[PDB]
Amino acid sequence: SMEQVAMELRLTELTRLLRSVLDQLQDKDPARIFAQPVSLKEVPDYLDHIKHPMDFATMRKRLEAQGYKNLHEFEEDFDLIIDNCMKYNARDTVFYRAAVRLRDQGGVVLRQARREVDSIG
Ligand SMILES: CC(=O)N1CCN(S(C)(=O)=O)CC1
Repeated sequence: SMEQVAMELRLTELTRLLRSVLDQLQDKDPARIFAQPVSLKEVPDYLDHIKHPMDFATMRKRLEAQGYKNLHEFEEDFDLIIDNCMKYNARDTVFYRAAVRLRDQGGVVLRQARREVDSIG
């Protein structure tokens, strides 16, 4: 049907926008602290702490799977990366401080991105 393809063309180019956003979010993580899931081999008790782990690699797989149906779902995943980190790691750790910076520096990018989405519908 002509309805699903035009729709697809939106879901597909929502995807296109969010990939752009994601690459900008990740550049705010130069040390690549959030690039990959926390190693369960290196932190075996991790899941006893964090019930919904998240990282940039995992977001990217969902992104390419066209798994984000809107910007809200995407931001939820971004938030998980930051909030997990600020619970698991103490305040005076390179980890915690890295999540604070990412959250602060990320906010303007998400600010823009929210304005583009409602714009192009
Ligand atoms: C995301 C997070 O909280 N990290 C702290 C633990 N480190 S680790 C296993 O020591 O390299 C990975 C990043």
